Amino acid sequence: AAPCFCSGKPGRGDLWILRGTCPGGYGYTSNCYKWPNICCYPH
Repeated sequence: AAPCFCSGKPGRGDLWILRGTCPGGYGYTSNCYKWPNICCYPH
């Protein structure tokens, strides 16, 4: 997914869209949000 970096975490984040939420069960738990979209961690 996107090499989008996040706040507090260098490296990358998966770029998700204006979902304000990530699929809880695909593997995420930790995520950063920047409306109107989101990039999801761990990564």
